[PDB]
Amino acid sequence: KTEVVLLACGSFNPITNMHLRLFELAKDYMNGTGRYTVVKGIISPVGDAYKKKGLIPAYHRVIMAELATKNSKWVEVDTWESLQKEWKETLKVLRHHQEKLEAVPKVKLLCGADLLESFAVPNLWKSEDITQIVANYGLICVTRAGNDAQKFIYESDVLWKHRSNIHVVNEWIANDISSTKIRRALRRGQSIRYLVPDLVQEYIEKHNLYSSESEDRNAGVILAPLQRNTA
Amino acid sequence: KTEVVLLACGSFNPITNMHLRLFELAKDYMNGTGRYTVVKGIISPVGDAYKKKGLIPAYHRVIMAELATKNSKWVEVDTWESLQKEWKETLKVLRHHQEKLEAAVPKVKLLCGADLLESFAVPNLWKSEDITQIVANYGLICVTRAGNDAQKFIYESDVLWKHRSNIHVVNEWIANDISSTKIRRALRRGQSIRYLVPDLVQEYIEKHNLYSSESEDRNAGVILAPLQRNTA
Amino acid sequence: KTEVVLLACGSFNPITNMHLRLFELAKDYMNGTGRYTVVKGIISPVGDAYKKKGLIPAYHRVIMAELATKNSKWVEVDTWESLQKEWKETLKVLRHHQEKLEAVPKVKLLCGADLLESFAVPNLWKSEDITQIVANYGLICVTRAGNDAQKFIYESDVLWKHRSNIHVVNEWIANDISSTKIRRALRRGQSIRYLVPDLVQEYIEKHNLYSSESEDRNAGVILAPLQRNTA
Amino acid sequence: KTEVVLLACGSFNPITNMHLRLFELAKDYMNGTGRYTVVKGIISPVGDAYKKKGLIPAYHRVIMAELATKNSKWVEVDTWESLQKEWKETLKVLRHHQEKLEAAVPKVKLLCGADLLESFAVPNLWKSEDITQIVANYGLICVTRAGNDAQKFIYESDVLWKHRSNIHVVNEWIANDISSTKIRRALRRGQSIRYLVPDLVQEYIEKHNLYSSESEDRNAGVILAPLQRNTA
Amino acid sequence: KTEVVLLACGSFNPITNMHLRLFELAKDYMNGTGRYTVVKGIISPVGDAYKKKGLIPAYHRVIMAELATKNSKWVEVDTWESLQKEWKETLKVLRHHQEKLEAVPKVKLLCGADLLESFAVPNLWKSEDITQIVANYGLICVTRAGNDAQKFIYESDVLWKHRSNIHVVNEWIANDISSTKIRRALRRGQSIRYLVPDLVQEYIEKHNLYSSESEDRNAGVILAPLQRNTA
Amino acid sequence: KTEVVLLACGSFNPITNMHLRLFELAKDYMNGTGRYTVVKGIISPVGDAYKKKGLIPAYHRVIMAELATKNSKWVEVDTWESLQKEWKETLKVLRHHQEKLEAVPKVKLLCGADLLESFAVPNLWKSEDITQIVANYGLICVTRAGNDAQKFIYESDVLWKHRSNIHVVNEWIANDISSTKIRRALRRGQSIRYLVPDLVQEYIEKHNLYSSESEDRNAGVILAPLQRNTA
Ligand SMILES: NC(=O)c1ccc[n+]([C@@H]2O[C@H](COP(=O)([O-])OP(=O)(O)OC[C@H]3O[C@@H](n4cnc5c(N)ncnc54)[C@H](O)[C@@H]3O)[C@@H](O)[C@H]2O)c1
Ligand SMILES: NC(=O)c1ccc[n+]([C@@H]2O[C@H](COP(=O)([O-])OP(=O)(O)OC[C@H]3O[C@@H](n4cnc5c(N)ncnc54)[C@H](O)[C@@H]3O)[C@@H](O)[C@H]2O)c1
Ligand SMILES: NC(=O)c1ccc[n+]([C@@H]2O[C@H](COP(=O)([O-])OP(=O)(O)OC[C@H]3O[C@@H](n4cnc5c(N)ncnc54)[C@H](O)[C@@H]3O)[C@@H](O)[C@H]2O)c1
Ligand SMILES: NC(=O)c1ccc[n+]([C@@H]2O[C@H](COP(=O)([O-])OP(=O)(O)OC[C@H]3O[C@@H](n4cnc5c(N)ncnc54)[C@H](O)[C@@H]3O)[C@@H](O)[C@H]2O)c1
Ligand SMILES: NC(=O)c1ccc[n+]([C@@H]2O[C@H](COP(=O)([O-])OP(=O)(O)OC[C@H]3O[C@@H](n4cnc5c(N)ncnc54)[C@H](O)[C@@H]3O)[C@@H](O)[C@H]2O)c1
Ligand SMILES: NC(=O)c1ccc[n+]([C@@H]2O[C@H](COP(=O)([O-])OP(=O)(O)OC[C@H]3O[C@@H](n4cnc5c(N)ncnc54)[C@H](O)[C@@H]3O)[C@@H](O)[C@H]2O)c1
Ligand SMILES: [Xe]
Ligand SMILES: [Xe]
Ligand SMILES: [Xe]
Ligand SMILES: [Xe]
Ligand SMILES: [Xe]
Ligand SMILES: [Xe]
Ligand SMILES: [Xe]
Ligand SMILES: [Xe]
Ligand SMILES: [Xe]
Ligand SMILES: [Xe]
Ligand SMILES: [Xe]
Ligand SMILES: [Xe]
Ligand SMILES: [Xe]
Ligand SMILES: [Xe]
Ligand SMILES: [Xe]
Repeated sequence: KTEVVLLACGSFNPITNMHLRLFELAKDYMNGTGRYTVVKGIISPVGDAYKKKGLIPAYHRVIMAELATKNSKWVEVDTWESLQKEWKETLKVLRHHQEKLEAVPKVKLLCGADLLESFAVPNLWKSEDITQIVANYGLICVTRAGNDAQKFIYESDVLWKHRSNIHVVNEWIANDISSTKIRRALRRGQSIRYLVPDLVQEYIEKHNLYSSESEDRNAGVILAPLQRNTA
Repeated sequence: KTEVVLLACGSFNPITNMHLRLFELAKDYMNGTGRYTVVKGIISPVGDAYKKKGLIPAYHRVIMAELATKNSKWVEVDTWESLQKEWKETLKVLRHHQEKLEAAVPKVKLLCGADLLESFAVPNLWKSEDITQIVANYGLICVTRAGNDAQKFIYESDVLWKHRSNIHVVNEWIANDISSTKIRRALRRGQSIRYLVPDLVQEYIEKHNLYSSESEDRNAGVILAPLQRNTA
Repeated sequence: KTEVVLLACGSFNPITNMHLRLFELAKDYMNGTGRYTVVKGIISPVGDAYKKKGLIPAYHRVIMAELATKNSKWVEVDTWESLQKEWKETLKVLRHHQEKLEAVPKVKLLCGADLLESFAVPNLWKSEDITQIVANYGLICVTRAGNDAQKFIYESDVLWKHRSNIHVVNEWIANDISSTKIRRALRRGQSIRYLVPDLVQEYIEKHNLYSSESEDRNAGVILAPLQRNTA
Repeated sequence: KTEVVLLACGSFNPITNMHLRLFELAKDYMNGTGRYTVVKGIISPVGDAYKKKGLIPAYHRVIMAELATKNSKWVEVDTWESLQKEWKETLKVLRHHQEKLEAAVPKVKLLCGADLLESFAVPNLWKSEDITQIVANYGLICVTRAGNDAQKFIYESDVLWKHRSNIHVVNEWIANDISSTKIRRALRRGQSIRYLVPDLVQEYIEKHNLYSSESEDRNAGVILAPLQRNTA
Repeated sequence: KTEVVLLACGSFNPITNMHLRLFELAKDYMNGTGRYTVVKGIISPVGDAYKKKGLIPAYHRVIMAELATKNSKWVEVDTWESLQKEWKETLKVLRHHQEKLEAVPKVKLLCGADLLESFAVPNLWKSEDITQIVANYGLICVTRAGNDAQKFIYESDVLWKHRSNIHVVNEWIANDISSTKIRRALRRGQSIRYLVPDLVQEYIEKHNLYSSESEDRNAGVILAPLQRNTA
Repeated sequence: KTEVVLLACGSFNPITNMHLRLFELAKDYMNGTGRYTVVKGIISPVGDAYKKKGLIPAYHRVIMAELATKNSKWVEVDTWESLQKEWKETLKVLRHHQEKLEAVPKVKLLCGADLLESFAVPNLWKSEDITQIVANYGLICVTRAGNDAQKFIYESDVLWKHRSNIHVVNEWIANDISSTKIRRALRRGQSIRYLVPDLVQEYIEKHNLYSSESEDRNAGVILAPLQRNTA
């Protein structure tokens, strides 16, 4: 039994019952195989240097993530990436956490099908990064469209070559709570109770974090990866 | 502005984040129209006499229902229906809760999902005069991710179309079908249901080891009360 | 009860039973809610300055629309828009009619999901026009794809905000009869009997209205709204 | 070039613009093949003994069809079927018309939609030899918005496939689904059906209040003539 | 590395390129996992006592299967099952082959989604049988409807419990050369060249194997398993 | 009864069972109408000047095609195109074969829906060519998506006008053995047995024809037709 640490890189703008649900799913799955033992889950909010449209301050995303995991036994938040001045490629974030653990459980990227399929977006990922991520760390991709993910893997010689290191976990409970729809809801003043944890909902309301204004941040700006990989 | 009470009659076996979500959605919709003011939400678990397959004992359901709403300022649980000896037609439950409020009165509206609305078509499941009285004298607030289907269903029925002003279809754009069936199945397999139900409900289920192959077989082969009654 | 005037701006190239049907449905719906009284329907053909491809001359489209409503006891044609020298924004046509009335029924725009959704085409509609149209006048969107329309409304903050003034009318008897299909059938010599009013059909035949030639009109030209919100 | 007569057997309860289009489309298609010449169209309302649910008196349906075709240069109404005390099988109506033409003779083909074609699979509705003789000795011109389905249906039936040269599937690219059922529903609800049926038909219907809750109940609980007779 | 024998029970009425393809796919998948070595493939035609409608005599089906595998280096036909007088439960056919080997490679059932899904048909399979098959042997399900097969496994407690002994193999190159379609094609005189091995094709033509008559076989008769488990 | 010659122009990179099926289907269909007699089938591999990505040498494609039709009674391979130093438009290939016959059966282009639909790709086919192909020769289009091909025809005035020369043939036994998927399987060391003829699979295996390298042939080069028609 290989000891494993699930590392989820994402914006968590805001984290929702779905992001937490991701970790629960992956763990049951990996433990389920019998060849693994999930020892820890790490949430690592992206730094504001990412420049994603509508992205609020990493400070709030970390806090929410922390509040969301306050009662979680095995999942926690790591603020290293967010406190970085420069936007860090996910490969580097994976590396950092592997090297950290050697101061040995293997670190795997926890993600959804959107992330996996974004590999095809021109210039979004350095192709070597793709190879090294799946080759040297591996993905645990959770999804409600298991077949599209499986099809995407089958259509890429690189992903197919390292398929033993890419695990597609089916989500049979059609979870669709996206960050975007949560933000839309708040702007219109609708309830989001039961879509995010109580403390996260309470934290958000109290400070009216999301608004038309916030949704506008980085508007007109190129996504970090895109700028760096074209420049 | 009309004050209104949303009454959700269901099995809640078990209740999940989605049932709680149904109430939040319906209240936002109603208050948002500008002509209503939602004052209270009432969860009324069905009596064990319903005989639905896999239906665990009514008392546990009420508790999880109460646990899930312990921190709910406006939604509460009512045990009147579950305490009755014979299975209770939804129309009577609605009536009971309306008479009860008249003691300037708020109106009780049946809160439900599309499946319940559409079940009106199952032969011998609902007495036709009951449907008529429900939509005419109380009304339905139907939450669902299949809006056209609910609208179509209503459109295909003369009685529903006729009382269409008393039937409100509320769209759930943030789909999340956390159904009881899938929760029960996850539990039978020792999978986590954390974040699918409120923490206290999860824990309650844990401790009492509520769901299993055994519980799921309850009533196996027994005809559903309504069907049994309405056919006799 | 609020009196209302249904106004439909469009090309009507050519008007079909579908357009007339649109008015009947919107009227039934608005009078059905119990809180409106539809006192009139107005068809306003777009001027040739619109420059849409295949658009035949305005006078032909006005006459056909007039022939079509000759036997309507409540729907009529208004030629203001079509007589202006420069193409006119729909907000301007709505405003013209609302004022002409105040010389009071409320003018509401009658349209299909199509136009509703063109609100998203880059540079087709000025964002303030949309806000003013939905907030100050109103929209009655008649369509077969009700969920698509509802969804479109849900996905936009302005529309959602003024949703109380937007009405989606389900067309349960799915009819299509698009102008494009009618011109296509005419080019092929196929029968359009029962798809348009006999008088319109007879006129189309008398003047041999539609052909490959007519179809090339404004070929290459940039649609007025676009030329204007760009240029 | 083979001269053809398009015969449409149906309830026409009531006739709508869709039934008229049907003839237009089929005529264009047959003439467009370069191998046929459509000389006449025939609308044949079914007699009351068919016993279909909601079927109003035959005499009215006949009058509506005549009103509907008053301005048609080539489609006409035949009452033979409406005057039969015992419901007649479509194969018999086809034979009746062909024998009539015989009195260089045009061939009678059945004009219908996908619904009638696929109804061939309903248990007991059509005697198997009837299906065989109709497709082998007369022919079908099936108009539909679902061409692949109709082809699939044909492909899945040894008899249909065998005689596929006599079954013409005609694509309806301008979708039209003005069903009689949706027309009656509209009328019961006091909705406008203008532009969905010809003006004279709408006017006749409105003048005599032909469609209502009561008319819709006609023959409720009764078994459709073909089914009763083929199960006897 | 576990050695495995893929056993496929079926009617093979007639066998086709797709049944052969099934074995190739399963083999590539199982060997590809890096923890299996497929040492043999076994085609076990069903006996005539099965009474399935349209089912021609076993001797013709066995012979066609041998002609089909004459040129296979690893797939062969086993006639045991078909030589029995009473129709044999698939679990028994499996137990048989496993014991015959123990005279050790593990035998697994090779099948398509249909068979897997027919596990839900009332009275078709004894539930103890379903449990012993997946628990004691294994199922390699090859299919175009991967997610459906997966959903079906997810919806059954028995199958889910032993999911580790069940492998859904995706068939990215869609094939649907069903026997039913082959028979239908033969009845109408259509070519089946390139859908079945040339020798099978030649055999079918020489003995005029399929027709309306043959299709009538067992018409009205109750399929053996239903008869048994029911009476 | 008009005699007809089926001419399939294509890359055949490599030829598969599906291309062979195309001929069987088309022939059963045309002879089935009762008004045509299919006298011959011609497979015509494109020349290397076509420059399609992943196209291996013409000599090999021609050999695989010869190997595949060795035992065919009526389908042969014509090498004219493969020997052209300049890529030839399909209209010319049709004209080459038609005059050759006039040295009288009519040659018709056999193809699938992809090819037919490619008629709409900007600059791929000269409009006059499309016209002449369907006006003067004819297309027999075999496909799993008949309505899509029928709709494509209905939406084009030229195709519709000569619809009597375009025969859509339904493929009820769904088969999608694309060359792209065959090459994918080969690069991955997967079996392609029973998807292509035995001799073809053996020739491919013996020469390692398909690989990552072969797949890069012509990368970045513009397809002959596009280059020529844009120039
Ligand atoms: N290294 C690179 O080149 C590169 C390029 C682009 C992005 N990235 C990284 O990718 C991340 C982008 O994250 P994001 O903006 O989408 O974060 P997010 O907050 O939207 O989502 C976090 C994770 O949840 C998954 N997810 C979302 N909805 C889901 C659902 N319903 N079911 C299952 N999974 C679901 C997402 O696919 C993702 O893996 C960042 O960490 C970024 O740095 C890296
Ligand atoms: N009076 C009668 O004749 C009659 C006949 C049948 C049933 N009933 C009543 O109907 C109820 C049946 O309840 P049940 O067994 O389905 O309860 P349930 O616990 O499964 O569901 C509770 C409610 O949740 C809604 N819901 C579930 N998933 C949803 C989703 N994804 N989106 C939106 N809404 C969703 C359901 O429609 C229902 O209204 C009982 O109270 C019963 O007594 C009455
Ligand atoms: N003010 C602006 O910025 C702006 C920009 C673009 C367009 N416009 C206006 O929009 C109009 C464009 O009209 P068009 O060319 O599409 O007119 P049209 O003749 O094609 O159609 C007229 C109306 O019918 C509706 N319709 C058509 N088929 C329908 C169906 N099956 N169901 C329901 N509705 C259906 C259309 O959506 C539209 O509202 C013009 O008046 C133009 O000036 C205004
Ligand atoms: N001989 C027999 O055994 C047998 C058995 C059953 C029915 N029938 C005959 O079938 C007829 C039943 O007619 P009905 O009740 O359905 O009549 P109807 O008035 O509803 O329909 C008339 C025709 O319109 C076609 N149609 C409907 N919608 C269409 C659309 N959108 N596009 C194209 N075509 C469309 C229908 O398929 C039908 O052929 C009667 O003549 C009856 O006697 C005969
Ligand atoms: N033990 C029991 O209770 C029980 C009950 C019913 C059936 N059975 C057994 O099941 C078998 C039934 O076989 P059949 O008549 O369906 O066999 P078949 O000849 O049609 O097919 C043989 C195999 O091919 C698979 N297959 C067919 N087309 C496929 C495709 N396109 N993709 C992938 N796989 C495909 C089928 O699922 C099957 O496993 C018999 O051996 C029978 O005895 C056992
Ligand atoms: N004259 C011109 O302007 C012009 C322009 C482009 C292409 N072309 C010609 O078109 C051909 C292009 O061939 P290709 O590279 O696509 O050939 P290919 O080898 O991929 O396939 C050959 C044929 O098989 C058909 N086919 C493939 N999969 C099928 C399936 N599942 N079902 C049914 N049919 C199927 C294709 O549609 C095609 O007609 C060449 O001959 C080329 O010269 C001519
Ligand atoms: Xe999730
Ligand atoms: Xe609920
Ligand atoms: Xe919900
Ligand atoms: Xe309109
Ligand atoms: Xe319409
Ligand atoms: Xe007029
Ligand atoms: Xe918008
Ligand atoms: Xe029609
Ligand atoms: Xe009669
Ligand atoms: Xe049939
Ligand atoms: Xe297969
Ligand atoms: Xe198989
Ligand atoms: Xe094919
Ligand atoms: Xe060449
Ligand atoms: Xe085209």
